[PDB]
Amino acid sequence: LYYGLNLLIPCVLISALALLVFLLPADSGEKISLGITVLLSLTVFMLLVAEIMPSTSDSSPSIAQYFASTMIIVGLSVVVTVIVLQYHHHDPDGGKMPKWTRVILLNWCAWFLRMKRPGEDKVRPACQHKQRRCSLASVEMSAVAPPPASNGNLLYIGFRGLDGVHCVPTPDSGVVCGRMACSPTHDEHLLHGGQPPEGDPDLAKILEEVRYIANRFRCQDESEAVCSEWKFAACVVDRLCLMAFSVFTIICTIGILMSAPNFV
Amino acid sequence: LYYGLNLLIPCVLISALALLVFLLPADSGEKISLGITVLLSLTVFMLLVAEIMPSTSDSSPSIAQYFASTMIIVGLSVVVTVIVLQYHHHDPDGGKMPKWTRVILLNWCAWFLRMKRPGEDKVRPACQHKQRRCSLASVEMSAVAPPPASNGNLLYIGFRGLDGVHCVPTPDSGVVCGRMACSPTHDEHLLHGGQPPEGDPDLAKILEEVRYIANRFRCQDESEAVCSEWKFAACVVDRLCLMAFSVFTIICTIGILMSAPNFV
Amino acid sequence: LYYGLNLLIPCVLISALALLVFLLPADSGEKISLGITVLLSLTVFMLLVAEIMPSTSDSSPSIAQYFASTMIIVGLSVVVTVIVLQYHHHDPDGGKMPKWTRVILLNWCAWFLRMKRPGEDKVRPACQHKQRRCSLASVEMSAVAPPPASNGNLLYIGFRGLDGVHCVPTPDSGVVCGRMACSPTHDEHLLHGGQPPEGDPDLAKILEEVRYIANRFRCQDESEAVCSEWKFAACVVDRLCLMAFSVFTIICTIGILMSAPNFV
Amino acid sequence: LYYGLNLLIPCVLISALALLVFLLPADSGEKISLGITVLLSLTVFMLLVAEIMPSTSDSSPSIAQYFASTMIIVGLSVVVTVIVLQYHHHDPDGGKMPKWTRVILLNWCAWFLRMKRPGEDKVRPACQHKQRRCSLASVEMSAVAPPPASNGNLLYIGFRGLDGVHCVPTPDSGVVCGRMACSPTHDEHLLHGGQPPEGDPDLAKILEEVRYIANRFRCQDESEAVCSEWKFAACVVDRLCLMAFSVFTIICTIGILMSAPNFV
Amino acid sequence: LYYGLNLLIPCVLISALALLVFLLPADSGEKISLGITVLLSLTVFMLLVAEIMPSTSDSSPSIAQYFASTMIIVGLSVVVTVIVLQYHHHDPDGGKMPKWTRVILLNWCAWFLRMKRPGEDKVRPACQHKQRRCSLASVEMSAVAPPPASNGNLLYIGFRGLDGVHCVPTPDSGVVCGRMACSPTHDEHLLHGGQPPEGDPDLAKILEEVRYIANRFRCQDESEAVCSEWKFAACVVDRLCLMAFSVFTIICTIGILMSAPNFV
Ligand SMILES: CC[C@H](C)[C@H]1O[C@]2(CC[C@@H]1C)C[C@@H]1C[C@@H](C/C=C(\C)[C@@H](O[C@H]3C[C@H](OC)[C@@H](O[C@H]4C[C@H](OC)[C@@H](O)[C@H](C)O4)[C@H](C)O3)[C@@H](C)/C=C/C=C3\CO[C@@H]4[C@H](O)C(C)=C[C@@H](C(=O)O1)[C@]34O)O2
Ligand SMILES: CC[C@H](C)[C@H]1O[C@]2(CC[C@@H]1C)C[C@@H]1C[C@@H](C/C=C(\C)[C@@H](O[C@H]3C[C@H](OC)[C@@H](O[C@H]4C[C@H](OC)[C@@H](O)[C@H](C)O4)[C@H](C)O3)[C@@H](C)/C=C/C=C3\CO[C@@H]4[C@H](O)C(C)=C[C@@H](C(=O)O1)[C@]34O)O2
Ligand SMILES: CC[C@H](C)[C@H]1O[C@]2(CC[C@@H]1C)C[C@@H]1C[C@@H](C/C=C(\C)[C@@H](O[C@H]3C[C@H](OC)[C@@H](O[C@H]4C[C@H](OC)[C@@H](O)[C@H](C)O4)[C@H](C)O3)[C@@H](C)/C=C/C=C3\CO[C@@H]4[C@H](O)C(C)=C[C@@H](C(=O)O1)[C@]34O)O2
Ligand SMILES: CC[C@H](C)[C@H]1O[C@]2(CC[C@@H]1C)C[C@@H]1C[C@@H](C/C=C(\C)[C@@H](O[C@H]3C[C@H](OC)[C@@H](O[C@H]4C[C@H](OC)[C@@H](O)[C@H](C)O4)[C@H](C)O3)[C@@H](C)/C=C/C=C3\CO[C@@H]4[C@H](O)C(C)=C[C@@H](C(=O)O1)[C@]34O)O2
Ligand SMILES: CC[C@H](C)[C@H]1O[C@]2(CC[C@@H]1C)C[C@@H]1C[C@@H](C/C=C(\C)[C@@H](O[C@H]3C[C@H](OC)[C@@H](O[C@H]4C[C@H](OC)[C@@H](O)[C@H](C)O4)[C@H](C)O3)[C@@H](C)/C=C/C=C3\CO[C@@H]4[C@H](O)C(C)=C[C@@H](C(=O)O1)[C@]34O)O2
Repeated sequence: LYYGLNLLIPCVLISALALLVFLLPADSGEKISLGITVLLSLTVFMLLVAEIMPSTSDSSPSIAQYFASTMIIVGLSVVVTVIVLQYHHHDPDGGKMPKWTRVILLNWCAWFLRMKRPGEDKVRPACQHKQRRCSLASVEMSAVAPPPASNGNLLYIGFRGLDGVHCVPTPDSGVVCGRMACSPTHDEHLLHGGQPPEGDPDLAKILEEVRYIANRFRCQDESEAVCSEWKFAACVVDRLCLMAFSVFTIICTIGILMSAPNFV
Repeated sequence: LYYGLNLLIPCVLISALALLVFLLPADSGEKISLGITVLLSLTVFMLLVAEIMPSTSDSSPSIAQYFASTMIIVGLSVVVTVIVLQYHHHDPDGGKMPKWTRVILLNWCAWFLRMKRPGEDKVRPACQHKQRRCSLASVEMSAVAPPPASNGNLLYIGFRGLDGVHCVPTPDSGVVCGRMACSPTHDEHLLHGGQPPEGDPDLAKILEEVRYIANRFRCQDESEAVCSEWKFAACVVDRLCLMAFSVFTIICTIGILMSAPNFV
Repeated sequence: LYYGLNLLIPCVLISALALLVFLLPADSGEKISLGITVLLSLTVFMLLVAEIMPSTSDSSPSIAQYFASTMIIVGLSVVVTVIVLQYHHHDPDGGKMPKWTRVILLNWCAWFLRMKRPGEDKVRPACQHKQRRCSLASVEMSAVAPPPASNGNLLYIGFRGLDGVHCVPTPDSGVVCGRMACSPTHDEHLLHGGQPPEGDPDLAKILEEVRYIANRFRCQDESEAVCSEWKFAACVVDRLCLMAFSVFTIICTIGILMSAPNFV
Repeated sequence: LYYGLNLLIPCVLISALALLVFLLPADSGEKISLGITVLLSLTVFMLLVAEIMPSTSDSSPSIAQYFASTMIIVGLSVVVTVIVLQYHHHDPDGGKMPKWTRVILLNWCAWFLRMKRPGEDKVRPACQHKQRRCSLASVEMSAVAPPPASNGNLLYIGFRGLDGVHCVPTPDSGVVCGRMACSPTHDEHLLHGGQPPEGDPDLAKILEEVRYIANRFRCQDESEAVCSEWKFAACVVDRLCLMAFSVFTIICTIGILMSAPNFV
Repeated sequence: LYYGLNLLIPCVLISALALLVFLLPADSGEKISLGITVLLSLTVFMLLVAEIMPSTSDSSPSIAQYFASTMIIVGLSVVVTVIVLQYHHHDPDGGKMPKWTRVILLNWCAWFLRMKRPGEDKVRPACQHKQRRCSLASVEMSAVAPPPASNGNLLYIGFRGLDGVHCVPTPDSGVVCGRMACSPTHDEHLLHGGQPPEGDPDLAKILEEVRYIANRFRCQDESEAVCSEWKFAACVVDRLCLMAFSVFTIICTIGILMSAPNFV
């Protein structure tokens, strides 16, 4: 098959090259460029088949259907990568502003490690002991702090006190002025050798400027987390479309091997 | 319709792909690249129709008119994205320097949440109570501070005092030297245990350098606001042209379905 | 005119699209990309006219002359944008190193607000009063400080003292040690309660490191001014060529409307 | 050989140009752009050979196979450069997340200076003296610190103490409170002239903010090391494929010079 | 000459456009993009000449030789710009790691101002006085500091002391403890009014963190010097190839004007 080895083989190769675009990180600035070349290569080989196809009036050759399916996968791949830029900015005038989908996306992003589907939800250790039970710590519906861990749960309790123990220690523990744990024990006359405890009020003003500089850097780290939160929502879309297009790509290959004996 | 399923179908798909360019944020550096490919793909199919069209002398086929309208939408899409770069820089030698349009653009940008048109101006809660009334706070024509809020109104009063209460507290409240609210009560002999209140004049000099570093970082945050202000003015242009070109795109599709029975 | 409404029309549109390149800021990194597409689109339509033109031996059709003029404007537009990168770097091994043209460019850049040509030099307020007179302040040929203003003249006197009043106050004003203006009045025994005026020599060392960090940030702001100075010299080149190419573009359009009745 | 000097010559030149892509650093953002042009040029020359090849039904000319090998080398070069972006991000949702290959890659990266293969493992100084012997310092399997050196071994012991001598000096050396080496010799009454050793508790708070700013900058240097660690793993892939494709390129060239006498 | 004014003219124009690539700074990120378009435009015109050239078996027209020289100049221009990226990173796994050429390149870079060739070495002031003589200061082969100047020689002596006078003042000048030049004159009892000279040991710890932050910024300035050092080595390559290709371009133009009367 001269036409089956120079025109059908590139059809699956072009679609297969688009699958790599769905396995790349959302932070890649050159990802959109790669997807453009895939669509460009399809048009180069599409013109050759146009001349072969007879110029009829209402009889559309079945070869055009195969190219349409391939173009949709390649065309949608570029659009999918373009949508990634919206998440990185989410501008009020344009982007993924509606939050009704962000909550759903966040749950899907956290399902990558433990998918709710039977593929991973059921294929995992299971027992009737306390390892799979529930308690007050696990159920945070009543404003219960999550179990401390190294994944970021400790930081949410300490750093993100939210007018809590970190900022305002409402519980009267009696440690600041009732214990010698690096603090005076109700010692109201603890002077700095006859001078006020603070050697210079100017130091407090310097701390405000220094703290603001440190606070601005802290916001930069938090800004990256916000960008990372949108980054995760951008990679799942590529992964979600990778599986959806995988079935379509397989179907197209099957159709070619199944329709050739009847037409070709 | 052999030519209708291979040449007319991409005509509306190419114009539809340009609509996504109008829904992207102005901060996307690769937005211009996406629009270039849309125009490039139109030229590939335009050459094929040229051979089909008879080489006449003064009889212009109606098919060329459709391509002109399609190219205008695609061509203007790239131009619109190019204009976005002007707002991000607004260089004195080139860009949107004239401010007579900036004021109008600012009002339009703020209308996204509450459009002045009947679509959103009239479709909203309305009552004759004080919720829809006016007072001194709402009317800021007489240099009246706006109602404090979390949207940035509090910062304009406190941080942006403009030689006001923050910088020069003209009102004689008698708190700095007439109250014990973290300040002496007319205590001119409040010495630091016999020493001057300031332990070292060098600390003040350090504060000036530290404050300048913090001030420079503050200007960077304000610079982003200026860029954000121009960013909003850039996204509205894309959104404004999206609706304008939507009607034209629909008209072109209607014309094809209405002119084919008479010509095709 | 089948070929006049399909081939001649894009000829002036392609040249008009290059005019937008000359109205963009010099800081746009994607400006060069836009100019490339303009030249690429001209080649697509150029090949079509090649077949139409008879393959003669020494008879060059007049249509080729129009394409040469159009390509020069489009070709020079890309080169002009390429030259912009040289100003942003001005590397010793390559760029606009010779300063004999920088001085002339600086004067031209400052003429944008008040052009020396009669278009703006003569069209402006004029009177015989002191508003248009000259004095010592205006004439800075004898090392006279310019009149203080908010455009940056005050900063050149204060911040850029250059071993002047800011750094070395040569005039014996008798204020530091002869007035109570935030300084001792010749009080050589003004001790810090029996201790040296400086509470710790280590604070001076910290100031040097803090000052260096602040000084480095100051140089970054000055570096932007140097880039801005080259940025202005880059935008004038685009603006200068915009007017020059505007006349050529008009001439080409006139020639087509004037040569067609004799040839076409 | 009219077709050998116009079509066969560029075949090896196109593949040779792809070798430079594998010799570029992984931090180059324009590396992917260079590889795109190489594939684009191959397609331009491939269309010319299509017309020459007779349009048979099932007799595929052997020239097609030669182009397939060249396309694989050029096609895979772009894919290899695309994979580099995955290492720079290694996002959890996409990239080189599995660490089972990272350990192997790290060993390969360190083999560049001293390859385990006989080419460099055997071609090097060898002796039976202590220079090639092993001891406790060389064998770090029992948590033995590596021999201090300037390659980064000293920093791993001092800076990266990991609750060791740098942080918690468990060994009772008796130097802090038992020696005059810039510390008191069990002097519990060493007061600051009657005042506490610390002149102001506010200084400790300032150090925490200053230390955090310095610590954040330290993490930036460590972040570059992590990026450099992935950078090394990205360059070896280019180098690893450079040798593999070199043999294939040589084979393709030999085939042309060996098959031409039988076919051409 | 119908083909001489339509096909030969762009041949020299395409090669001339590549000369601008060799006059651009090495820091231009879009320099590689410009060179790609030059090669792309050559292929458009190359295909047209292919049809004109008769399809012979072993008779290669001389027109192909002219295109080969043009393609080499244009092809090498892109490669030269690609090599620039290698110098900016010089990764151990890829780049200009061998230093045997860096020393030679450094000497060539410094020859731009005063070329060793007779063009500039001989065309310059020359006299037998001490201006062109040599002394100990000029000859630094015996670890002699170079004459201090504003070109960067003073900083190498003071800032880059290398355990010298800046760090360890070995010469016993007797100024720190033997002169009143801002230091005690052997005054071992110079206390801070009865207190230790240092008011707080915590200030020393703060200086270490502040110094590290300043030191890191100093390394960034030194990092740019390393990049600038590689930048100079990258611009000379472009300049070196500019002169080499200038002769070849002139030869190609001469050949066309010399071979046309015999062939054309
Ligand atoms: C695995 C294929 C994918 C697409 C891979 O292709 C690559 C790598 C990338 C993909 C992963 C590239 C590809 C070559 C393939 C490897 C294949 C071959 C070298 C040859 O074919 C094989 C398989 C083929 O049977 C599928 C088989 O025919 C038999 C069995 C069939 O019954 C199942 C039967 O009907 C048939 C009658 O007899 C055949 C004998 O032998 C070779 C024939 C294919 C060459 C294809 C290239 C030649 O010019 C083309 C052009 O330049 C283009 C644009 C892409 C090239 C390409 O795409 O080249 C190209 O189309 O690898
Ligand atoms: C919603 C359509 C848009 C264009 C979508 O297109 C895509 C996705 C993107 C758009 C959202 C891509 C498109 C396919 C379409 C889906 C359509 C089909 C698979 C087929 O058509 C449908 C609809 C069509 O009736 C509009 C209908 O005809 C009937 C009803 C008509 O009366 C209303 C009547 O007159 C007519 C006589 O009988 C038909 C039977 O069935 C299929 C025929 C279309 C194939 C088109 C592709 C084939 O090679 C082309 C080439 O490669 C190119 C450059 C783009 C491709 C494409 O553009 O492919 C391509 O042109 O989806
Ligand atoms: C204002 C024109 C500029 C170029 C603008 O063009 C755009 C916007 C961009 C520019 C600012 C794009 C352009 C359409 C125009 C608007 C014009 C029309 C829709 C029609 O034309 C008008 C004007 C024309 O008279 C100049 C007039 O003819 C009359 C008067 C003449 O005497 C002065 C006389 O001699 C003549 C015999 O009868 C005509 C009847 O009606 C429409 C007919 C033009 C179609 C455009 C062409 C179709 O495919 C061409 C090309 O393959 C491509 C890539 C794009 C098209 C285009 O270029 O589309 C294209 O070239 O707007
Ligand atoms: C200085 C030339 C360089 C290439 C410059 O070209 C540009 C600017 C860039 C370069 C610096 C661009 C160029 C135009 C030139 C300026 C030249 C003209 C407007 C005309 O030509 C002149 C010179 C020519 O004699 C060299 C002369 O012929 C005479 C003397 C010859 O004896 C020496 C003799 O043999 C001959 C028989 O009669 C001629 C009469 O008059 C104009 C006629 C040239 C048209 C240009 C061509 C038209 O489409 C071509 C190509 O498809 C394309 C893409 C661009 C065009 C171009 O290349 O346009 C193109 O190739 O400027
Ligand atoms: C080292 C070659 C590589 C490809 C280098 O090519 C470059 C530089 C880049 C590579 C490193 C580019 C190349 C030219 C070559 C230098 C070669 C020549 C100027 C000529 O050829 C040589 C070698 C050739 O023998 C291999 C030899 O034939 C002999 C010996 C053969 O027996 C071994 C025997 O069978 C045969 C019958 O008689 C020949 C006489 O003399 C010249 C003839 C080739 C020119 C080719 C160019 C001309 O238009 C072409 C077009 O534009 C294209 C797309 C690429 C060009 C190119 O590719 O140009 C081009 O195809 O250098």
